[PDB]
Amino acid sequence: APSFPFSRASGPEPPAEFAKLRATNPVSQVKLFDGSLAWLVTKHKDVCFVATSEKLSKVRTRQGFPELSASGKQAAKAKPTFVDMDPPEHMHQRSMVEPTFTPEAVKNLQPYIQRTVDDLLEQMKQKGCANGPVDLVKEFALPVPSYIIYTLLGVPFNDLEYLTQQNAIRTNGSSTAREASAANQELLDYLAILVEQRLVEPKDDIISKLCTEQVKPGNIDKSDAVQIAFLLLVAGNATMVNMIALGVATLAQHPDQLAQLKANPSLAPQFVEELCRYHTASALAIKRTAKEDVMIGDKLVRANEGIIASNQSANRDEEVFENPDEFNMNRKWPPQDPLGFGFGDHRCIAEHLAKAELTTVFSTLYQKFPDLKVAVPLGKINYTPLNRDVGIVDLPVIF
Ligand code: HEM
Repeated sequence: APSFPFSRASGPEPPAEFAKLRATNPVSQVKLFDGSLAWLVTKHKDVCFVATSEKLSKVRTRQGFPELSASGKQAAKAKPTFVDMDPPEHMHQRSMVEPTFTPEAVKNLQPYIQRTVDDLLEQMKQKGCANGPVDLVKEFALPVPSYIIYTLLGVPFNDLEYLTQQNAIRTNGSSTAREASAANQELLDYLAILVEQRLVEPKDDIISKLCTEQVKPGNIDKSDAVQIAFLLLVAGNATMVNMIALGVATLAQHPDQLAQLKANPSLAPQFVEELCRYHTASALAIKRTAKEDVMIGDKLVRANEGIIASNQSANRDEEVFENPDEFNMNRKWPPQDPLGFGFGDHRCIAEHLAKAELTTVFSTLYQKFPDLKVAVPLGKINYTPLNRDVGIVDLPVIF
């Protein structure tokens, strides 16, 4: 049994193991950091099965749950939020914050998403690059998702810049464990104050909705509200930042497609669809433990055994996506859903918001800066460590 997680084949590539497994051993056992074994599912059909099977559980207190790191095992001891719940607890809590994320709500949020992106681009423009390249991540990829989620949660405008930086410290590879935890606790402390404030004078934000609709009636307590808000903040922010950076690098990598997008920003939606399939920046989030024996392919997964379903591998499944390793914004899509945002009841609560943010970014970025260029050889791009989810740490650009 090979050690898992696997390392990316290269900066922008998925682990080399997946293609081989899909072809010769689609359901196999891997060895986790603690020596425990877990089942790795690599084919699209099987990943979808794992994502929806009622015989599987997301509860982390079940022995056999596939924790991939030492820190992961420790976090599993805290009270859980809906991300780690099974029905009926799952939807009971998730439905408390879903309203803001519905397709309809996101459609109505479009003008706000657009102005947020416009303002950040204008700021990046006036900041210019006369004295050299600027870091697209720091100046744009990071603040876009950050300002939007913080604003939705209820953070006032003047606190956005500082809070965006602190949340980034949580996941920056450079941060020491102390700095990372300090930033973590600080954000939690801050949200605690927001909850107290909104309980007294509710405003138009997620935190206020939680306070008025759930805390006051006694459905959840103040700390629960803080944790739910915290989950919404940290769940996908870093992923969003990476997706934006990865999108820019990919366009640089394939000049012809950037030409097409520039000539027709209306292609943004399809470019984003291909991007979320090709670059599956969240690939270790579909995990379960079998509540009872379950057969998957030619294997029997016994009760209490763990399962990791790779949506990254599923997104490269040649049986579903023709020429899977080819990035093609004009790809002819099959009826099967690409899995960048997961599948089933737990499917990313912010999928529509995330896609709206990316679509807005890629339908505007090159309109603002038609000559935007990565200021370093693409082969020199600073990607996230190979033993982590795909992403980009910094991206120098000129325009
Ligand atoms: C492009 C960026 C994003 C990607 C690629 C992404 C991907 C995912 C994936 C793979 C999952 C697992 C779904 C499953 O269990 O099947 C997920 C869950 C989740 N995501 Fe995202 N996400 C993104 C952005 C966001 C944002 C912006 C937020 C917060 C506003 C967010 C909040 C969540 C939450 C709370 C969950 C847990 C949902 C549940 O278990 O019910 N995501 N996301």
